[PDB]
Amino acid sequence: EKLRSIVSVGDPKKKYTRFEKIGQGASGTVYTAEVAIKQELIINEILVMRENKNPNIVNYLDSYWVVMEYLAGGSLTDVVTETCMDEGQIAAVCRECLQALEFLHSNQVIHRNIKSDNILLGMDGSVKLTDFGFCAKRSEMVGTPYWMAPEVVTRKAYGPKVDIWSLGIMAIEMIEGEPPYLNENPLRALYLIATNGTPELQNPEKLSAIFRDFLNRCLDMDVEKRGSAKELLQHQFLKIAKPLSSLTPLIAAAKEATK
Ligand SMILES: O=C(c1ccc(Cl)cc1)c1c[nH]c2ncc(-c3cnn(C4CCNCC4)c3)cc12
Repeated sequence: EKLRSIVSVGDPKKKYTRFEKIGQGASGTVYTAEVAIKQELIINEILVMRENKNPNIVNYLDSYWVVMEYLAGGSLTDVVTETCMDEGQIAAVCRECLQALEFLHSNQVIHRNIKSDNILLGMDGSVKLTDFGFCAKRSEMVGTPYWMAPEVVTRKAYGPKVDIWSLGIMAIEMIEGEPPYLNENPLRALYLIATNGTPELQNPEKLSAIFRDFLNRCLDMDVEKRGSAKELLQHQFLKIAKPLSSLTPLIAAAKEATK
């Protein structure tokens, strides 16, 4: 009823052809057509994408199925799992991510599902945020276990800074290939986030002092003492960032590895 009155009219096979099933998710099934097409909470997802238009957010085009811009570079997931990123490369991705979060938070929107799987890359090195299926001071236990802030896990009145935590977990993936406790169960991971809070790196000695600082400001247990997207954009670590072209050899490596 509300849904039909938002979505455009017509057969979703009248405007688009060459349907090649690229991915599969719990949310739906992602196809390519160049555009990308997927097939109460579904209403919230569409409206959020329409009103919050930033170059650091995957551009929403139309609905009937959802139609978006196609980012040929793939997901940050293949880069974090198949390649080794240098600190400059990690800083470049973090800066673009905080630029997406800054824009969302300022416009009073919490993402709640920040992870590498929701980071799409352009063939030019562009870093863009997607999946607003979970977006919303707040009190519902929503997200992906391994990326959830402890206050979300423990069922406390959480805010926009929960996205800063998951970004800190996403920095761990960039370093190690996986979020902390990925070997464990999603349920075991939940107990571990609540009981341990700040996760440890397997090899912190390998990181620089600024990168160790940026990580501790993303993963601070005290919400007030944890950084905001505005605060972290001016961080020392973000100054060592590389141009976004430094990410295109990473994209080339992930394509070759996942073939
Ligand atoms: O998924 C959505 C999306 C759809 C609907 C909604 Cl409401 C939100 C988001 C994409 C939107 N624009 C995209 N641009 C590129 C890709 C992409 C490139 N490569 N790949 C991979 C190929 C191998 N299998 C794993 C995925 C996926 C995916 C999307």
